[PDB]
Amino acid sequence: FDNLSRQEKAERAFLKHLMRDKDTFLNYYESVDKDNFTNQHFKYVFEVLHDFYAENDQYNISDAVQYVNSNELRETLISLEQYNLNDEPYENEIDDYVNVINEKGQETIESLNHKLREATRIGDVELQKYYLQQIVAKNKERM
Repeated sequence: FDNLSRQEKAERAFLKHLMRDKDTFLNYYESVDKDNFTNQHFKYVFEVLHDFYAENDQYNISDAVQYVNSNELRETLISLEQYNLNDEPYENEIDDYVNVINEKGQETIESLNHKLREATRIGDVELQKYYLQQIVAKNKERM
């Protein structure tokens, strides 16, 4: 079964995050399932990025471009880089990323409320989202 899931779309999209912030590489690497979730995509990303991590660590387009014969999910990655975080709010990154991967639980439509409110709970427009949290109230009222 080729089960390239939406969670991998989150992998792919998370990598659009500015590659300066290699801490984010290591953070996403260890926060995720190294055991089962390790994708060939993830293997290649981890491996190359770790190689630079070992000496001088900034990963570029150029690297994936050297890969333009090979690992063409690298083209997909380049395609993500071509896609702009300009037209996207940065909440498309961490919020959606967490939401997509963590929705893969027992989280139903309303349980999505819990996590949305919880992710934003870091110091978001939560006055607005307090109202959203009324919707979240329905979620926690599911029981």
